Amino acid sequence: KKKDKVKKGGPGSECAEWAWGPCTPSSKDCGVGFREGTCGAQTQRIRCRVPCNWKKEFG
Repeated sequence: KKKDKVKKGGPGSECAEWAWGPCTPSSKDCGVGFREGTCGAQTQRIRCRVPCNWKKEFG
């Protein structure tokens, strides 16, 4: 019962700038969505809400 839930599971905050890639709906397509990247000698993900832009504009 462990699908590597990368969504939520730990905070970890450091290097405001930090090469922070955009978020990603590890599960649905928005709801929860953590970005992911590197700062200096660390690296990891952090959640971020997502406006369900699966289509970025349905029409």
